[PDB]
Amino acid sequence: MTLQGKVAVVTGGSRGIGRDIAINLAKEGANIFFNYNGSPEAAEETAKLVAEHGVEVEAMKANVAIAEDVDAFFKQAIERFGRVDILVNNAGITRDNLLMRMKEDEWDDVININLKGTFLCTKAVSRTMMKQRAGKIINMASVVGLIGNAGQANYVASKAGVIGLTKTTARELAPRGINVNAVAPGFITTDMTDKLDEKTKEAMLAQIPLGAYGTTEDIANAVLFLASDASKYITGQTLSVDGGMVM
Amino acid sequence: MTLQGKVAVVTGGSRGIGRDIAINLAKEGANIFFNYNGSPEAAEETAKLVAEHGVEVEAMKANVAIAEDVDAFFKQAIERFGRVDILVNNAGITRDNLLMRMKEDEWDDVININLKGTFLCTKAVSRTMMKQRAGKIINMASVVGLIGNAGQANYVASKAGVIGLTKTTARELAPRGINVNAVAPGFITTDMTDEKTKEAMLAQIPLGAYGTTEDIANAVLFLASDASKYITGQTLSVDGGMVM
Amino acid sequence: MTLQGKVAVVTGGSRGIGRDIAINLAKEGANIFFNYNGSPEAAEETAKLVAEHGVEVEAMKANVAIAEDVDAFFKQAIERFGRVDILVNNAGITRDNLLMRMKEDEWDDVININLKGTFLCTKAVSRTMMKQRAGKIINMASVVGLIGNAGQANYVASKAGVIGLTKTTARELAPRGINVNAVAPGFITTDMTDKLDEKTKEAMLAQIPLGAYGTTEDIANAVLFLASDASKYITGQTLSVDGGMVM
Amino acid sequence: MTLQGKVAVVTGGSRGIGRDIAINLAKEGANIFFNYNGSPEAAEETAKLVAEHGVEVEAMKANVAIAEDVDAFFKQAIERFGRVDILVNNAGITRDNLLMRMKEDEWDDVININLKGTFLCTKAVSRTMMKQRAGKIINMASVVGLIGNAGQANYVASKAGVIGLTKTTARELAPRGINVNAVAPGFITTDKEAMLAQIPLGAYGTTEDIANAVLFLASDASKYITGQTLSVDGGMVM
Ligand SMILES: NC(=O)c1ccc[n+]([C@@H]2O[C@H](COP(=O)([O-])OP(=O)(O)OC[C@H]3O[C@@H](n4cnc5c(N)ncnc54)[C@H](OP(=O)(O)O)[C@@H]3O)[C@@H](O)[C@H]2O)c1
Ligand SMILES: NC(=O)c1ccc[n+]([C@@H]2O[C@H](COP(=O)([O-])OP(=O)(O)OC[C@H]3O[C@@H](n4cnc5c(N)ncnc54)[C@H](OP(=O)(O)O)[C@@H]3O)[C@@H](O)[C@H]2O)c1
Ligand SMILES: NC(=O)c1ccc[n+]([C@@H]2O[C@H](COP(=O)([O-])OP(=O)(O)OC[C@H]3O[C@@H](n4cnc5c(N)ncnc54)[C@H](OP(=O)(O)O)[C@@H]3O)[C@@H](O)[C@H]2O)c1
Repeated sequence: MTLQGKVAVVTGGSRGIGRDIAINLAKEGANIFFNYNGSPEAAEETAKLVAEHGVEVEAMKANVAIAEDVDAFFKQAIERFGRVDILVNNAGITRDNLLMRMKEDEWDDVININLKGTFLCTKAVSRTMMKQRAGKIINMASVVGLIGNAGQANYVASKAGVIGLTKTTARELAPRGINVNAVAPGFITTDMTDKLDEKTKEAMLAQIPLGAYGTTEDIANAVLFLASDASKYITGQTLSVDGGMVM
Repeated sequence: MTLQGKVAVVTGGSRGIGRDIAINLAKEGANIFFNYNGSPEAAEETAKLVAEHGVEVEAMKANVAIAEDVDAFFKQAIERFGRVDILVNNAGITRDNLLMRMKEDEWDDVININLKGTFLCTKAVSRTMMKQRAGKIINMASVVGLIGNAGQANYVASKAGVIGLTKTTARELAPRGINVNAVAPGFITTDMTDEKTKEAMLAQIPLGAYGTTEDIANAVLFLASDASKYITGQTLSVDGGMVM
Repeated sequence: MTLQGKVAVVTGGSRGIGRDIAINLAKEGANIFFNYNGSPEAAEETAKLVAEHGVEVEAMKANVAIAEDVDAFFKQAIERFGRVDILVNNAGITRDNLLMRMKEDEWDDVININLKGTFLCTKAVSRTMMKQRAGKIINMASVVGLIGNAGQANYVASKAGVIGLTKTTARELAPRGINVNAVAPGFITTDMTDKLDEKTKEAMLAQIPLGAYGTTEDIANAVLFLASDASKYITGQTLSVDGGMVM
Repeated sequence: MTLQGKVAVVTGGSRGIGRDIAINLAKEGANIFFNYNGSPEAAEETAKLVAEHGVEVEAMKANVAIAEDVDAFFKQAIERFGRVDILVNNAGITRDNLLMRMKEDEWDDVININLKGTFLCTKAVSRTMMKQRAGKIINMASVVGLIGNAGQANYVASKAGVIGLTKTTARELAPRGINVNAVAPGFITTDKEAMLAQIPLGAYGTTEDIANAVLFLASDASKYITGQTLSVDGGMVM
C-alpha cells in the first residue's frame, strides 16, 4: 500500500486510461479527486469503483482548457483534502486530419485541451506542492509525440509540447523536492483502438515488437511507479510504455 | 549559386536571425518573400540588404498567428514569384516568467505565434509544394525545446511542439519529395543578447562562445539545398555543444 | 513479495550497486546467483546479506569478459536453480584518462568487461529465456553514456554501446515475450562521498536539479520495476535515474 | 573551393561511401590521405578519381584495429602533407547473426574495427589537432545505432559506441576549437521491398548524400556544431 493516505488528483478520470489510473492509485491507498467534463454518469461509475477500495473519492466538473474551471477545481481539492501529493494530467482528445486540410478549430481544441490544460493544472497545483516540499506530477504524453504520425499534426504537436513542458516543470520544481515525469503510451486497448478496421490494426501491430496492444493497467502501473517512492530520484523523464514501438 | 532560381519564404525576416537567413539565401541566388508585423522600417532595411545580392525581394505585413493574414501572405507570395520552393518558419517571440506566475496571455501569445504560426504557414505552403513535387521546409526551434529551461514553460512547449510538428509534416510530405527539418539554435549573439547571466550561459557551451546569426543561416541553407536532399524529419542543433 | 520463486542472475553482484540490487531482489523473494573475481570476501558478505531474506543464494567465480567463464556460469545457474527469470548485467569497470593519454589496454579492458561481458551473458541466457517464453533483462548503463564525459571515452563508448545492444536484444527477444531494458544511473552516494571537498560536492550537485546525490536503493528500485510484471509492456528503453541531470 | 589547402584523412577510402567522401572533399580543394586494408586495386581507382580535381592524394595500407598500423598511418600523413585538418573515420564492417548464434570472433572483429578503430585514429590525430588549435573530426555511425536492429548486435553496439565516443571527443577537444560530429546513414545504395517500406522518402540514399553531409560537417558552414549526430536516412528515424 505504497500510497496510503496520499491525495491524488487525476484529470480525465471519468473513463478510459484515467479511470484505471484512479482505481489503481486507490488500490494503493490514495484518496482521489478527479474531474469530468462531458460524462457525468461515467464519473459516478469511476467514483464507485474507486470507493470499493475503501479510500475517499470526489468528482467535480471542470474543463481543463478553461482557467476559471481549473482554479475552482484545485481550490476545491485543497478545501476537501488540504493537500495534493500526486497530480496526473491525463485529460486529452484527438481531432485527426491531414495537415493540408486541418481546420483551425481542430488545431485549437487539441492544443487547448492537451497542452494548455496540462499547463493550467500544473500552474494551479505548483504552490501547494512547493509549500509541501513534496509532490509528484505525471503528464500523459504519447509515443507519437516522439516520432510524429501522419494525420495527427495537432495531437503530435500537443504531446511533444507536453514532454517539453514536463522538462521545464521538472527544472522549476526540483529545488522543492517535487518529481515531474511523463508517461508515453503506445497503442493501448481502448475506445480509440476499438473503432479501427482490420487493415489499420494489422499495420499498427506490425510496429510493435511485443506484437500486441498494451492494456490500461500497463499505463496505470507506470503512473504508479512514477507516483511512488520507488522513483524518487527520477525527474524530467518520459517513460515510453509501448511494447518496443519507439526505442 | 546553390539556390539559383528558387523562391524562399521567410517568416520573421525583418530583423535578427531571420534577416540573416534571408540575406544568406539571397547570396545563393534565391528570391525572397518575407513578412513583418510591427517593424516596416526594419523590413525595408532587410529588403535593401537582400537586393544587393542581385535577387528580387518583397516584404509584406502579416501576423503568422492569424489564419486570414497567413492565407493572404502566401497568396501574395505566389502572385509575386509564381511558386514557393523554400519555407523557413522563423517567426517567434518569448514572454518569460516562472510557470506559477505565467499569465494565460503570456502562454497563449507564445503558443499562437511560435507553434500555431508554424502550423498555419506549413498548411498554407503544403498544397503548392505537393503540386510541385518538390520543396524544403525548415522550422526554427531551439535547444531549450530539447532539454527544458526554467522560466520559459511557454517557449519550451512551443519549440518542443515545433519539433514534433516537424516530424509529422515530414511524414505527410515525404511521398511528394518534400524535405522538412528543424534547426535548434543555442545561444546566438544578437541585439537581444548584446550581466552575470552571460558568464553562466558561456559555462554551458563547450566551444566557449556564443554563436553567430551566420552559423544559423548556414544550417538553414544546408537544409534548404540539394546537399541535404536525403535528410528529413531531423532537428539540427547549432549550439556549440551545449546539448549532446 | 512480487518475485516469489523467481531466479535472478546479477553480474557484479558481489559489491556496490550490484550487491544492493541482489539484496533488493532477494527481499522480493528471488533466489540469487552472482559472480565474483579475485578474493571471495566481498562475495561472502553479499551472500550473507541475501540469505537473511530467506532465499537461496550462490556465488560463482567468473570473469564476464571470458566466454568460457560465462558458459560455465550460466550452466551452473541452470544446474543449481532450474531456470533464469531475471538477468541484471551490472558488471562494469572504469579506466579513466584523457584520450590523448588513454592506453590501448585501458580501452580494451573496459570495452571487454562492460560491453562484451553484457553481450556474452545476454547470449548465454537467451536460449533459456526463449524456451521459457518469459524473462527480463536489465542492463546497467550510465547517464554519461547519453551525453559523453571528458576523460571517460572508453567508459562512455561501452555504456552507449550497452544502450544500443539493449535495443537489438529487445528486438530479437520480443517475440518470445522477453523484456529488455537499461537503467542509467547519475551520481550515486558511496561511503567516500561524504569525504569529498565541499567545492567538489557543490560542482557535482550544481549539475543535479534535485540537488542531492542518489542512493543505491534508487537504482535497485528501478531494476526491480523493470524486472517485475509492473513493466511488462516496457521494452527497449533506458531509464535514467539521475535527479534530472539529463532530460 | 571551401577547403582549399586543407588536408583530409579518410579511413575506409578505397570503396563505397569512403571513396565518395574522399572525392567530394577533393572537389572542394582538399589534399587527401586515405587508407585501404584488403583492396589496393580499389584504392588505386579512388586515387585516380581524386586526382581529377587537381589536389594531391596518397593511399596507404593500414588496419585501423591495429595500433601500430594507425601510428604509422598518421605519421606518414604528417610527413607527406605537414598537418591534418580533417579526419573522417569511415572504415567499418558488418558480420551479422542472431544474438544467440553470434560467434565471439564476429563480435570482436566488428567492435575492433568499427569502434576501437575510431578510438585509435581519433587518439592519433588529437595531439596534432590540439597543437593546431583547429580541426574537424567526422565519425561514421549508422541509424541502427540509434534504434537497434535484429541480427546486428555487434554492429549496433559498435555504432552506438561511436556516437558516445563522438560526444566525449567533442567535449575533450572543444576547448581548442576542434569540431567533432557523426553522420548516421540509413540505407545507402552501394555496389529491398521491406527496407523501402521503412523509408518515408521511398528510396535508398546515395553515396553523394553521405559525402555532402560529411562536407558540411568538415567546413566553416558548421563551425558552431559539435557533438552532434546527423541522420541521413530519408526519414527512417525521426
Ligand atoms: N488510448 C491510447 O491508446 C492512447 C495512446 C497514447 C496516449 N494516450 C493518452 O492517454 C490519455 C487518456 O486517453 P484515453 O484513450 O483513455 O482517452 P478517453 O478514453 O477519451 O478519455 C479521455 C478523458 O479525458 C477527459 N477530457 C476530455 N476533454 C476534456 C476537457 N476539456 N476537460 C477535462 N477533461 C477532459 C474525458 O472526460 P469527459 O469524458 O468527462 O469529458 C475522459 O475522462 C490522453 O491524454 C491520451 O492522449 C492514449
Ligand atoms: N537568438 C537566439 O539565440 C535563438 C535561440 C533559439 C531559438 N531562436 C529562434 O530563432 C528565431 C528568430 O530569433 P531572433 O533572435 O532573430 O528573433 P528576433 O530578432 O526577435 O526576430 C523575431 C521576428 O519575428 C517577427 N514576429 C514577431 N511576432 C510576429 C507575428 N505575430 N507574426 C509574424 N512575425 C512576427 C518579428 O517581426 P516584426 O519585428 O516585424 O514584428 C521579427 O522579425 C525564433 O523562432 C527564435 O525563437 C533564437
Ligand atoms: N552502406 C550503408 O548503407 C551504410 C549504412 C550505415 C552505416 N554505414 C557506414 O558507413 C561506412 C562506409 O560503409 P560502406 O557501405 O561504404 O562500406 P564499404 O566501402 O563497402 O567497405 C568498408 C571500407 O572500410 C575499409 N575497411 C574495412 N576493414 C578495415 C580495416 N580493418 N582497416 C581499415 N579499413 C578497413 C575497406 O577497405 P578495404 O576494402 O581496402 O579493406 C573499405 O574501404 C561504414 O562505417 C559503415 O558502417 C554504411
